[PDB]
Amino acid sequence: HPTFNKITPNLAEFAFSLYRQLAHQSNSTNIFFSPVSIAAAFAMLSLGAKGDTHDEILEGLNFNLTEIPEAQIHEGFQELLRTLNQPDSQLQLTTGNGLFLSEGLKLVDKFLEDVKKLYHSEAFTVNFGDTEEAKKQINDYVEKGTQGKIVDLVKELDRDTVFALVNYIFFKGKWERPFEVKDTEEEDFHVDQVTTVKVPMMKRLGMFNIQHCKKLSSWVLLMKYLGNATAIFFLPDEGKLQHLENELTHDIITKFLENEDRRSASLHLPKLSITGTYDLKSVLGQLGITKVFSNGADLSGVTEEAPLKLSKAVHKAVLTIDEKGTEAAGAMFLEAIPMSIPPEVKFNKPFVFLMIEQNTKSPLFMGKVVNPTQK
Repeated sequence: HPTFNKITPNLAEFAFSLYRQLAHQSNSTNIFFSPVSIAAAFAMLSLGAKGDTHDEILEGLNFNLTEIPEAQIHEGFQELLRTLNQPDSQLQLTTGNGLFLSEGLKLVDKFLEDVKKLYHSEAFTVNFGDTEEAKKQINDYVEKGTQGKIVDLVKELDRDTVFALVNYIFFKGKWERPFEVKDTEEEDFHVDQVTTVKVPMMKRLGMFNIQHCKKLSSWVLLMKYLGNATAIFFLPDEGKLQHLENELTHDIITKFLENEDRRSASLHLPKLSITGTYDLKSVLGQLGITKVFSNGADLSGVTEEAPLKLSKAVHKAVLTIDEKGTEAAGAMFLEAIPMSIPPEVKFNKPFVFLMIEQNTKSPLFMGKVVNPTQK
């Protein structure tokens, strides 16, 4: 049952979609979005809205309902809900289709025995007359759930809001063959020639799967996590955005993410903890999930009474990786860390990255560190 197959390509190709719809509306905001809280909570709603509805939901979510059957796509995720959700080992995490309804409805207990069975989607009741104990329940649940990483996100609320959303997350990562928190010294990573920095870097000399392809033309780094996830790094040439950002494919990565070779040049690295909150109502329109949060439709194909609409969806993907580990260095690699081959990996210039999945090929977080004043 390679269930993930039907969704793994037709979703990774979705990553580049919303990446350049930020790297389209900006040259200022730091990117840390989860091609998961989006492509999921807006396809996991191929249950709680039917007809011409999820012909915007999982119609937009790359999958082509003529190429691949809907009802034969709902486990592709419960193997991204049980392959990448089953009580972890190292990776852990805490994303969650929190969900947020109004006290006043009736919904479908069976639609609920669809989204909850498979996507687990946690459902409950909450009056929106008084718009604070919905907060004393939402960003409370991105605190009650996120183990405290999206401890805000919600600042305002309306006195109606029924079919709202939640996808909190308490990531996890480290290195099996680690880093030295003691090579770590804050050094010059530089953004613009206006934002020339003095970033809190790190250091080491592994035998890194680092290439410098003509394809995308940059620094293609690879790192090994602690629980079957294979981080990726990248690092632009000299005026780079596009070519990569633009001519980047699934395949571009398939064959970087594939191999397992050697090297030995000097790794530089500014610190990771760049959080990044993104609301779906704001970009999913120009994208295409129009009438889904519209003034009215068949969102009452999850209830029937009081003509439901979509309140909103959000994702403050929190980063939880940087240098921790165990196999250490000890001594041999305590010099063998600033042991460049001739070059370096001076992460002194604004790059991108991503997180693939050894139990799939899932992009947990795509990005492009702009400048750590925003992290």
